[PDB]
Amino acid sequence: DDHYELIVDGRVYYICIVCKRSYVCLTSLRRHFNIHSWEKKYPCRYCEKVFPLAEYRTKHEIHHTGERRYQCLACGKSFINYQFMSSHIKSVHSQDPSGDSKLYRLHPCRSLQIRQYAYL
DNA sequence: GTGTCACCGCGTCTATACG
DNA sequence: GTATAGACGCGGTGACAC
Ligand SMILES: [Zn+2]
Ligand SMILES: [Zn+2]
Ligand SMILES: [Zn+2]
Repeated sequence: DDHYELIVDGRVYYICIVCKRSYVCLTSLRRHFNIHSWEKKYPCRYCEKVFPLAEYRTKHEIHHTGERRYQCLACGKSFINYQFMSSHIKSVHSQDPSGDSKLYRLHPCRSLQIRQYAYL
């Protein structure tokens, strides 16, 4: 439980006492600070292998599962994550997923128990 | 030098606290 | 019912591992 604040013309920043990275949101600092702290543990439910960040465990765990939640809408081809989905659409369809319109679908996560977004 | 993926702003979910 | 906290899922780019 420590960090320090830094104020530049209005904007407040939060600096990590250990490694001194900056953060616009205290939330993000707390989440990061664990890398040092290890106050919380996020063990994989499939191997004895532990993560310092919830989300780090999640992508690891979807990986065990093989679920392919990202679907290219141009051709139906599915993918395990954003990164591979985006490489596909860019290199095969010469389009940018972040650009302007929806080129993919992100299916709800069905293969394990995580939070489920009412918009997904 | 540069292509890949770790990192963090952002937002939306759940939980506690009302009165 | 709203308010505020705490947790963490998601995108997607630029820092840095190769
Ligand atoms: Zn740090
Ligand atoms: Zn595992
Ligand atoms: Zn496609």
